[PDB]
Formats: sequence, C-alpha cells, structure tokens
Amino acid sequence: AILFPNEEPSWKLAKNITGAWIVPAIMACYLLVANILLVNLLIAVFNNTFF
Amino acid sequence: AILFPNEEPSWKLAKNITGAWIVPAIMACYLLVANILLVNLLIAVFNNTFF
Repeated sequence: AILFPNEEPSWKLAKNITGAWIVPAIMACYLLVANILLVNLLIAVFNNTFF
Repeated sequence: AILFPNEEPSWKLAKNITGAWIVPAIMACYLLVANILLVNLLIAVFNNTFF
C-alpha cells in the first residue's frame, strides 16, 4: 500500500492480491516474527507432543 | 506436465526426469508440506531418540 499510490481500482490489483523509507524497517521485523518466533514455536510444539 | 504440452516422446524428457495459473498455487503448498511438516517431524524424531 505504501509503494504504489496511484493505481485506479483494477482486477489487476486483485491479481496482485512518497516516503518509502518506512518500507525497509517494517519489512525486516516481519522476518523477525516469521522465521524466528513461530517457526521455533512450531518446533517446540512438535517436540513435546511426540511422547 | 502442465507447463510443456507438446513434447514428443524423447530421451530428453528422460534427462529432465494452457491455463498455467494452477501452477503457482500447487507449488506453494508443496513447500508447505516440505519445509514445514516433515522437517519439523524429523527434528521431533531426532530429539526424542537421543536418550
């Protein structure tokens, strides 16, 4: 939503479905809560359910 | 098999051994049952066998 301001309503948006420097930082924290916290929660909950 | 319709029988197919939009979706679910479910099953079964 930040990186494409002028995009008239389009079925193209559906197919996909100004200050860009917020975009790097809040990308990285996503990885910090995707490949760090739940994956290691999934490993913890597929290890103490085996017994 | 979807992405190469006209390929006459060939030893080339062996060396490798129309509506393409099904191809992305059923690719991703493959990763969802390759790098998510069995890898974490392998970690669970190489952790409660050590003792």
